[PDB]
Order: sequence, then structure tokens, then C-alpha cells
Amino acid sequence: NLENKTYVIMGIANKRSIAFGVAKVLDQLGAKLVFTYRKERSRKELEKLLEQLNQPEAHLYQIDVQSDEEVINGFEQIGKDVGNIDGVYHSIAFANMEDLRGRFSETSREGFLLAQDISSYSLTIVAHEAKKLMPEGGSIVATTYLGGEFAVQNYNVMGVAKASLEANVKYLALDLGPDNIRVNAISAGPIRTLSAKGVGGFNTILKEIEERAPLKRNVDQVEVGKTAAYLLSDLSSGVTGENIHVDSGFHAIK
Amino acid sequence: NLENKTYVIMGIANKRSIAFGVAKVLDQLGAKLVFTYRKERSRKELEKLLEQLNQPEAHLYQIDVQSDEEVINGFEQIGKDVGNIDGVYHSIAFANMEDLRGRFSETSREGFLLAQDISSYSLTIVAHEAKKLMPEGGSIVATTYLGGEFAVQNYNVMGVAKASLEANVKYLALDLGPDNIRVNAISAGPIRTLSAKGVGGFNTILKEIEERAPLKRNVDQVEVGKTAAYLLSDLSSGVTGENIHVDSGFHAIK
Amino acid sequence: VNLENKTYVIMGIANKRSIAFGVAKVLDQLGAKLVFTYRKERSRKELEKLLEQLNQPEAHLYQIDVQSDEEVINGFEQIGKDVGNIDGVYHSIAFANMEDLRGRFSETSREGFLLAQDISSYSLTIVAHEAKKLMPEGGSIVATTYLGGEFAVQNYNVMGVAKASLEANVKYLALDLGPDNIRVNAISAGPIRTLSAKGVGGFNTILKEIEERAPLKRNVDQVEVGKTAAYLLSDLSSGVTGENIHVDSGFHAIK
Amino acid sequence: VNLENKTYVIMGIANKRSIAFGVAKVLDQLGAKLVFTYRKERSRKELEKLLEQLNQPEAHLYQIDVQSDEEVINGFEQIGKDVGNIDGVYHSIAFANMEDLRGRFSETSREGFLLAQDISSYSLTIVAHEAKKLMPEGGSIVATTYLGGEFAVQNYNVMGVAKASLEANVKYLALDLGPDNIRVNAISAGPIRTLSAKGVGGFNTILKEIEERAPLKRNVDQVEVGKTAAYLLSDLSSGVTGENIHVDSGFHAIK
Ligand SMILES: NC(=O)c1ccc[n+]([C@@H]2O[C@H](COP(=O)([O-])OP(=O)(O)OC[C@H]3O[C@@H](n4cnc5c(N)ncnc54)[C@H](OP(=O)(O)O)[C@@H]3O)[C@@H](O)[C@H]2O)c1
Ligand SMILES: NC(=O)c1ccc[n+]([C@@H]2O[C@H](COP(=O)([O-])OP(=O)(O)OC[C@H]3O[C@@H](n4cnc5c(N)ncnc54)[C@H](OP(=O)(O)O)[C@@H]3O)[C@@H](O)[C@H]2O)c1
Ligand SMILES: NC(=O)c1ccc[n+]([C@@H]2O[C@H](COP(=O)([O-])OP(=O)(O)OC[C@H]3O[C@@H](n4cnc5c(N)ncnc54)[C@H](OP(=O)(O)O)[C@@H]3O)[C@@H](O)[C@H]2O)c1
Ligand SMILES: NC(=O)c1ccc[n+]([C@@H]2O[C@H](COP(=O)([O-])OP(=O)(O)OC[C@H]3O[C@@H](n4cnc5c(N)ncnc54)[C@H](OP(=O)(O)O)[C@@H]3O)[C@@H](O)[C@H]2O)c1
Ligand SMILES: Oc1cc(Cl)ccc1Oc1ccccc1
Ligand SMILES: Oc1cc(Cl)ccc1Oc1ccccc1
Ligand SMILES: Oc1cc(Cl)ccc1Oc1ccccc1
Ligand SMILES: Oc1cc(Cl)ccc1Oc1ccccc1
Ligand SMILES: N[C@@H](CCC(=O)O)C(=O)O
Ligand SMILES: N[C@@H](CCC(=O)O)C(=O)O
Ligand SMILES: N[C@@H](CCC(=O)O)C(=O)O
Repeated sequence: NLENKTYVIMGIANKRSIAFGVAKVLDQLGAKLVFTYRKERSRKELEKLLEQLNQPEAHLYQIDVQSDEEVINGFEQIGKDVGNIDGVYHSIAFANMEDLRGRFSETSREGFLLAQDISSYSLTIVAHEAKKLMPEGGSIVATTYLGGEFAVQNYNVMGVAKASLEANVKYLALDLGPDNIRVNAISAGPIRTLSAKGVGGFNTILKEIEERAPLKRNVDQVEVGKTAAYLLSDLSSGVTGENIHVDSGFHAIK
Repeated sequence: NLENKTYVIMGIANKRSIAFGVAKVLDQLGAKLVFTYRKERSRKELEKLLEQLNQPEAHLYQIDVQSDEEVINGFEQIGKDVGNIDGVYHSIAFANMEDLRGRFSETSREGFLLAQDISSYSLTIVAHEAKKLMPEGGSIVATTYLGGEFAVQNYNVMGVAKASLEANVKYLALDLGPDNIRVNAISAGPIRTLSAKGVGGFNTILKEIEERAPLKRNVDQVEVGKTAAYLLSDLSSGVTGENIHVDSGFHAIK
Repeated sequence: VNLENKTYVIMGIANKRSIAFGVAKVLDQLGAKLVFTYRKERSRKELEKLLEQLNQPEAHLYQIDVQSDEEVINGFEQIGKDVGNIDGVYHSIAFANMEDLRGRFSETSREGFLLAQDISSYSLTIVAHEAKKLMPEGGSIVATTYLGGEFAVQNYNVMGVAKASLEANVKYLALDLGPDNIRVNAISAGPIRTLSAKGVGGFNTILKEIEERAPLKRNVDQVEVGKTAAYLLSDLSSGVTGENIHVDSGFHAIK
Repeated sequence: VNLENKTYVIMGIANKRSIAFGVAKVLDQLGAKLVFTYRKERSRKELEKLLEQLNQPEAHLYQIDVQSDEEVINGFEQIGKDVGNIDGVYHSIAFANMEDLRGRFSETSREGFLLAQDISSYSLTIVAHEAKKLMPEGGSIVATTYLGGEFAVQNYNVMGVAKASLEANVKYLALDLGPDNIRVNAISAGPIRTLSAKGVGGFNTILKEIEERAPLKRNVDQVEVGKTAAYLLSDLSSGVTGENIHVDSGFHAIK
């Protein structure tokens, strides 16, 4: 139970977002939630989805993780509005569509560095600023994909940025561990979301899971959220620097 | 909440067993529990340990995992007395003490096959027998150590037996996944227990976690039990063939 | 690589398609003196005629069933008297009953599970203990594994567990023997048509998936495994121990 | 090995202690023609002194700052006009600010993080793209990584996230370029005292932990990295791709 606990959830675009899976689960367990968004359209979606939640107050902050000033001021404002928090769910990534299909060897520098910036660096700066609101410790979770551990077709520039993210989680775990702040990753299997439309061959990936993965079925957003609940809570206190696969066992097979 | 769940916990020897840590967490959460032990000396012990839980019944069965018939009849009796189960915590391993120190290259065939048998194969046979009591599915968790993934001073024959176990998990996950039976490992940090007295250099291992692991501290039997509650419940429903390190972040550093 | 003046024990040739025979042709091509161990008389007969293909001046052949402590102990002790000190050992030995290489892993028998471990994993430990006696100045031991030990693969079953055990064995052997300057490593070979592959269910599907999905879009062969063996058994790999080199067209790196 | 008639581009020699200079001594001794690329004028100057221990009859030296596309694009094009087709590339380039390396990882600045990615990871992708034009019939590309990419090690900080990225880059490049018969691999070198190492906090106690704890109980040197690179750049390692080979006395295999 997560009553009297407060979590910042970053990166809901709409009802299919993985972060909205997380939100539904933490809200059901009684947490207070704060939400961050980039696009105006995502604030609108967030105001609509809050009616499904039991949060008595909408706490919505615009944070583009490309901007230091936005991350620093956003968290500073969260802290002024709700006090100390207990953890952060990071559910944010981006790459240019043309870097998620075709040949990897042709990725542009700005494309590679944009992926890195949003998808991996954002976690370091978020952790640095969120730590100011966790004086007594807490928990930070980021969303990764099996394409960060192995070359999968079409995932390209995002795989290299997932590899970077998963290491960023381990370096943060080491750095922040003596502050009693745990940092972990959830490696979600494929899920139909807005961002998934940019992964060439997504539908093929989906069915390969059904066909080959141990559980012979795809996972959904709520399953990711139930693992997020474990990682964000005291159920997982001994656990830091870890990557938990919520992917029907696919990571364990070949 | 594990009310109306039944779990079989294997491998309680005394108050310091990891499995009594698991027992305690699941008991607090409303689980009915069934226990298995090897020798009477653990039985009498066991019976007194249970007056610290709120099981209204002492469901207790002798099972030496070296005998097929005792594992077969043991699970058979468990089903007759308490019907279907929701999963199994496996907390069982053994090696002869001279193989847990000195030079690995001098391990005997007998001692090697004995560690494999008790520490690894026993999950396969237990899985096959447990499954008969999980027609709607369920969850199997084994306990492993970082020694299965890396060579570690002294742990020697038990490291090749853990490597074996960790692969056994994976292969059981693939096999039993279509029956909705999930199989996972918890990789526990070092913990002072009866078995840990057999491991050469054990105190040096304890101390090194405190100096070097991200959280700068040792884990305990209840932190293992907490993660076992995650793995054994529906929070982990999309998680299988997984190895979760409950070890203060130690797996994640070098 | 120059292997003139060097002597290697290659264990586990049954016929011309053996992975160890690939190893043998490369080392032989490289100037090395080779010693061979076999279990079955039929395998010794294959060695006898496969040796006409090689440049070995004489046939050093020893029956070693790795299930027997006596046979491993006396075979290496014999090897040491006949050829003197050795430079390393190529281990290419596995076994599992056929029932245990298809269908349901969860049905595996104890006797079948310990059989696969005994032959395919423990044999490396004892072979190293006895081989070390002949490498007073250091040396190099290489064993043969499969991706099935790092991931659950359909049908590979009791063997993938035996290969996990093997790969841990190499690391623990590496740590123990490193002070003696004896390096210990694994080659993880892609699928190759051999006599033992005949017992692994869906083998043909395995080979086809490699060709369609692995980076190199082709299968590897025994000689390619031999080349990496030559690297691993020679001074080119000084500094490398406890390592598992995958010779598999890149397959291990993709999902 | 045997490498006469092969031409390799070697990127990242600064001085006589560079890991790349060890690669180059091994390749040169094996008969290869070598082409060198450098960033700083002082590195060129060192290259010219060092070529003198080499059996290279021609200094082929090209300035390439891997921060600039046009420099990588033009340098390789120029290399093509000067030596023609090439057999492989040794990439031995990384960089990170002292200001981010020697403060807490969580305080790494955006520009510092992205500097290290750009120079130490992205540089391989663009180099691979331009090198491929000179490998019509296949080739081999090797980059230099460090255990810090796979585990959080104290002090290495922003460079371990850059190495993690580099190591994914190898895999993704091996997958993309394998159909062109171009193999891409990494060497994970142990600590070696170089100009760059002077940037890594606590470097001396890292050297000492290797002597004390690594299976081989010693450190490795640049020449050892060069020997594993000759294996990787040569037909010895055909069938090997997307691989990370650890030249670290086996320190990767232990805990
Ligand atoms: N779907 C999958 O199968 C899958 C699998 C494994 C991992 N993941 C990971 O899960 C995470 C969430 O993705 P999703 O699939 O749930 O898709 P999503 O709904 O499209 O969410 C992606 C989010 O990232 C936010 N974002 C992008 N750039 C940002 C920026 N510069 N600053 C702040 N926010 C930014 C987007 O916000 P705006 O819309 O406001 O721009 C959006 O809310 C990603 O890390 C993804 O890589 C997804
Ligand atoms: N403690 C640690 O630091 C550590 C760390 C990582 C992983 N683990 C793992 O945790 C698990 C539990 O060990 P522990 O530390 O909790 O020690 P423990 O309290 O001594 O428990 C070991 C149990 O194994 C049982 N056992 C041994 N052989 C058996 C057999 N043939 N049949 C049935 N039961 C058998 C023992 O029963 P009897 O006493 O009745 O013989 C005992 O209850 C083991 O798998 C261990 O390897 C331990
Ligand atoms: N083929 C593949 O796709 C593949 C892939 C990866 C790894 N591997 C591994 O490569 C190694 C060689 O196998 P292979 O495919 O080359 O098949 P093979 O030609 O069938 O070789 C197997 C060898 O093991 C020997 N052997 C079995 N039990 C023995 C025992 N108790 N004592 C002494 N020798 C014993 C056999 O000798 P006898 O016939 O005389 O009994 C035979 O020479 C094995 O470890 C296998 O797991 C093979
Ligand atoms: N030494 C170790 O303990 C160790 C261990 C494992 C891995 N490594 C890796 O080995 C590789 C070689 O490093 P090292 O130890 O040999 O150090 P080094 O002698 O200082 O070599 C590093 C090279 O990187 C080059 N470089 C940096 N920025 C560049 C740029 N923008 N464009 C072109 N070249 C650039 C430098 O050239 P300029 O001098 O012209 O700027 C220098 O030649 C690096 O990737 C390092 O991370 C080193
Ligand atoms: O990381 C993702 C993996 C899958 Cl399988 C589908 C969607 C994913 O999310 C993104 C994919 C590319 C760019 C940004 C987010
Ligand atoms: O697996 C164990 C690891 C550690 Cl660190 C301590 C105790 C452990 O449990 C056993 C260790 C050796 C033999 C049997 C059980
Ligand atoms: O280990 C092997 C892997 C593959 Cl894909 C094919 C054959 C192999 O060799 C053996 C497989 C099973 C039993 C003994 C040897
Ligand atoms: O990557 C390195 C690892 C070690 Cl241990 C020492 C030196 C290394 O090389 C660099 C370290 C930091 C920035 C540039 C290169
Ligand atoms: N968007 C994918 C379509 C293929 C699929 O999803 O299967 C592509 O353009 O490659
Ligand atoms: N070996 C297979 C036959 C077909 C195949 O190899 O794919 C089996 O017995 O199942
Ligand atoms: N390089 C260290 C000094 C001593 C060491 O290498 O251990 C530092 O400047 O932080």
C-alpha cells in the first residue's frame, strides 16, 4: 500500500502510454501522483485521464527534458507544491522516425545525439533534481527495451540509447545508493503505443512474442505498472541497479 | 494481499534461513503456507518456529529432494491435504564443505554431482510435481547467488551448481510458460545462515558488500522474502525466466 | 600463428564432421604436434584414417572415457610419458540421452540430468586437474559450448543446463589456474552438422534460423571453430582467460 | 597470423603508450600496410617518430577529428585514393572532460555527456559508414572498450555510459554490415597506463586490483591488445562478429 506516498510520473501522452499503466496501478494502491508532460496535447490528454483516477488534485507540470532550466524549475516547483516525493517513474524517449528502420550505419550525428539526449541523459538530470526532494531516500525507475541489450532489427539509434540508459541506471544506482535512492529499469515487451508506430516492423515483433516467448502472449501497460509498483515501494528495498524484464520471458530465450 | 493463496516453502532449517524470511513475509500478507524439511532436527525446530506465524495449521512434510519418490509422494500428500497451490519457494542447496574452499580444480566427481543434484536438479523434479497442483497456473521461485554468474573465491562447486540452477529456471520458464506457470530466481546477497558457515571466507564476502555495493549495506532474509512476495504474486504476472538480484546493487558494479 | 614446437591434446573426435576434427586440421596446418583421445573403438578407427589427411609424423591415440577418473588420470599420465609436457587441451566432449533432447525439459530424469553434467561439464574439471601436471610453465584449455547454455532454446533441454554448468566451470577453472599461467576459455560454436547434432530435435530449423537472422547470414563450420581455437590455444590470446568467444555468425548478439 | 597484402586504418595513436600503438606494432610485425589517423598536431609528430620502429616504408598519416563528418568523410575518401581498398579499421578513440569525469556521475552536465557519446560512440558509426566504401569485398572493424561499459565502476562515470553505447554500436553495426561481409567487434582492454588514463580518478588502485584479484594476477599491456586485434582483423576470426573480447587477465569473469 502506497498511501502517504508521492510519485512523479513523467511521459504520459495518452491512454496507451506505458506511464498511464503505471499511473493506474499506483493510483489504485493509494499514492498521490504528479505528472509531467512536453506537448500541449499531452496536458489535454492528462486532464481527461485524471477523471479515471482517484487523485483529488490534478498536479501537472510541463517539462521538456531537453532543457535543463525546465527540469530544474519543474522539480523545484513540484517540491514547492507537494513537498518531498518518494520516487520518479521515467517513461520518456524520442528518436527521428528515419532512425527506427533501414540501415543503422547511416544514422546522422544529430539523430544519434537527440536520441541520447532525450532517452538517456534526461534520466541523469531528472535524478539530480529529484534527489533534492528525497532527503530520506526513494526510488527511481526508467523504461527500457531488449534492443538495448541486443541488436534487434529496425530499433537502431534507439537501441544504442537504451544501452546508454541501462548503464546510466547502473551509474546512478552506484552514485545515489549512499543517499538511499534506488535506481532500476523495467524492460517492457512490445506494447501498442503512440511511439511504437515509429519502430519499423512493430507488428512482426508483437507476434514473435506470442509465438516464441515463454508465456506465449504479449504483456500490457498495467503489467509494467505492477512491476513499477514493486520497484517504487519498500517491497524492493534490497534491489538497485537492476533491469527487470516484463516481457513474457522473451529475454531468457533464443 | 495473498489471502486464499497457498505456497509451499522448501528449505527452512532454523530462524536464520532465507526461507523463514520468506515464510514471514507471506504469512504477514495472508498466505496459507506448507513447509518441507529434510531431517527431523529441522522438523522440531520448524514446529517451534511456526508459533511465530499465524498459520492455524502446521502443514509439514518431510522431503529429501535426493529421492524422486519422496518429492513425488510429498507433493501428492500436499494436494490431498490442502488442494491446489499457488506456487513454490525453493530454498535448498548443498555441497560437501571441502569443495567450498581451496582449489576448484580439485573437486571430486562425487562432490560435483552431489551439488548439481540437490542444488539444481531438485528444482526440475519439484517443478514437475508442483505443476500437478497448479492447473490454473502459478509461480516458482528459486534462490541463487552471484557465484553462478561470476567466479568467486571459495564458492567453487556451488557456483557451477548455481550456474546450472539459473539455467534450469530459464528452461523451466520456457517449458511451463504455456501452462501459465512462471519460474524465476532471486539472487540474494550474502546472509549469515547455517549454510553460510560452510562457505570459505564468508565473513570477507559480507564485509565487502558494505564497502562496495551501491547501498553500502547488507541485505536480510526479509528483503529476500519481500521480493519473493512480488515474484509469487500477481504483481509479477508478466515476469518469468528472470533473475532478480536482492544484494544492495552489488551485481551491477565492478 | 606459429605452433611449431607445441603439442595439444584434442579430445572428442568421432569422425570427419567432428568439431574437434576442424580444430585438428588447423593446429596441424599450423605446425603443431597433436595427441588424440577417443571413447569408442569406432572413433579410434576414424582417427586412424583421418590421420592420413594430416601432417602428423606419428599417431598418438588414447582411449579416455571421461566418466572414469582412472581413465582420465592414467591417460594423461601416459600422454606425459609419450610426448612429455603439453601446451594445452581442446575439450570437445558432450553427451545426453536422446529422450532428453526434445519434448519437455520438465520431464528430465535425474539419471539423465546427472549423466549430461558428468560427461559434458565435470569432465572439464578433472581433465584440467590432470592436464595441469603436464603444463609446468603454463598453457591453455578450451572447451566447446553452445548459446543453449546462456538462453533457453527449444529442445536443447538437459544440454543447455549442462552447458551453463560448463561455462561456469571455465570461469572457476580460469580463476583457480590463472596463477599457474594456465588460461581457460570457451568457444560457443554455432550449429554445425555433426553426429551429435543428429540427436538435437529441430536441428535443421536451428541451422536455417542462423542463415536467415544471424548478422553474417550464413552458417559457420568446424574449421572456423578451429581458427578461433588456434587463437585461444596460442600466445595471441595471452591476456584472455575466463572468456566465451562466440563463433556463430553473430547470432548471439541479436534478438 | 599472416597479414602481408592487408591494409589497416589505425585511429587514435597519440604517443608511444597508446593502445593503438600496440595494435600497430603487432600488425606491422605481421606484414600489414598501415594508415594512421590523428587529431592533434602533436600526435602527428609522435606518429612520425614512432613510424621509425615500424617496417612501414611509407608514412600514411591523415588528420581526422571524428567530431566533424566532413573530416571523416574526406579523410577516408583520401585514404581510398592513396592506398585503395582496405581490410579493416582499428578504432581507439574516446574523450570526456575532466570536469564531468571527476565529479559525481549524477552531476554530469548535458554537454559533457553528449561530448563523450559523440567522440567515443557515434564516431564508430560514421567511421564504419565511410570505411565500408573501401571494403567492397568485406573487412573487419575493431573498437576499444572497457569493463566500465558493462558495470558501474567508481570514477569512470560518463565514459562508462559512453562505452555502454559503444558496445551496443558494435552489435547494431555488426547486424547492419554483416550482409556486406564486414565484421564488427570490440576489445575490452584492462587498465593500461596511457595519456587518457590520467583522466580517470583512482586509476592506480584500479591497476592494483587487477594484480591482486584478476585470474592471471597481472595487468595486460598494449601489445596484448594488439594480438587480440590481429586475431579480430584477420581471417582467423571469420564467423566472429558483434563480439566483445576481454583482454583483462580474466577480471571480467570474477566477482
Ligand atoms: N511501447 C513499447 O513497446 C515500449 C517497449 C519498451 C520500452 N518502451 C519505452 O517506454 C517509454 C514510454 O514510451 P511509450 O511506448 O509509452 O510511448 P509514448 O506514449 O509515446 O510516451 C513517450 C513519451 O515520451 C515523452 N517525451 C518525448 N520527448 C520528450 C521530451 N523531450 N521531454 C519530455 N517528454 C518527452 C512524450 O511526451 P509528449 O507526447 O508530450 O511529446 C511521451 O509522453 C519509452 O521510454 C519507450 O522507449 C516502450
Ligand atoms: N545465505 C546466503 O548468504 C545465500 C546467498 C545467496 C543464495 N543463497 C541460497 O539460499 C538457499 C538457502 O540457504 P540458506 O542460506 O537459507 O541456508 P539454510 O538455512 O542452511 O537452508 C538450506 C536448506 O537446504 C536444505 N537442504 C539441503 N539438502 C537438502 C535435501 N537433500 N533435501 C531437502 N532439503 C535440503 C536444508 O535442510 P536441512 O538442514 O534439513 O538439511 C536447509 O533447510 C540456498 O539455495 C543457498 O544457496 C544463500
Ligand atoms: N554440432 C554443433 O552444432 C555444436 C554446437 C555447439 C557446441 N557443440 C559441442 O561440440 C562438442 C563436440 O561435438 P560435435 O558436434 O563435434 O559432435 P561429435 O562429432 O558427435 O563429438 C562428440 C564427441 O564426444 C565424445 N564423447 C561423448 N561421451 C564421451 C565420454 N564419456 N568420454 C570421452 N568422449 C566422449 C564422443 O566420443 P565417442 O563417439 O568415441 O563416444 C565424440 O567424439 C560437444 O561439446 C558439443 O556439445 C556442438
Ligand atoms: N588505457 C586504458 O586503461 C584503457 C582501457 C580500456 C579501454 N581504453 C580505450 O582505448 C582507447 C584508446 O585510449 P588510450 O588509453 O590509448 O589513450 P590515448 O593514448 O590517449 O588515445 C586516445 C586517442 O583518442 C584520440 N581522440 C580523442 N578525441 C578525438 C577526436 N575528437 N578525433 C580523433 N581522435 C580523438 C586522441 O588523439 P589526439 O591526441 O590527437 O587528440 C588519442 O589519440 C579509448 O577508447 C579508451 O577508452 C583504454
Ligand atoms: O522503445 C520502444 C520499443 C518498442 Cl518495441 C516500441 C516503442 C518504443 O518506444 C519508442 C521507440 C522509438 C522512439 C521513442 C520511443
Ligand atoms: O549459496 C550460498 C551463498 C552464500 Cl554467499 C552463502 C550461503 C549459501 O548457501 C549455501 C552455500 C553452500 C552450500 C549450500 C548452501
Ligand atoms: O551442443 C550441441 C549443440 C548443437 Cl546445436 C548441436 C550439437 C551439439 O552437440 C551435442 C548435443 C547434444 C548432446 C551431445 C552433443
Ligand atoms: O576508457 C579508458 C579506461 C581506462 Cl581504465 C583508462 C583510460 C581510458 O580511456 C579514456 C578514459 C577517459 C576518457 C578518454 C579515454
Ligand atoms: N511500420 C512498419 C510496418 C511493418 C509492420 O508493422 O509489420 C514499416 O513501415 O516497416
Ligand atoms: N531432428 C528433428 C527432425 C527435423 C529437424 O531436424 O528439424 C527431430 O527429430 O525432431
Ligand atoms: N588519479 C588519482 C590519484 C591517485 C590514483 O590514481 O589512485 C586522482 O588524481 O584522483
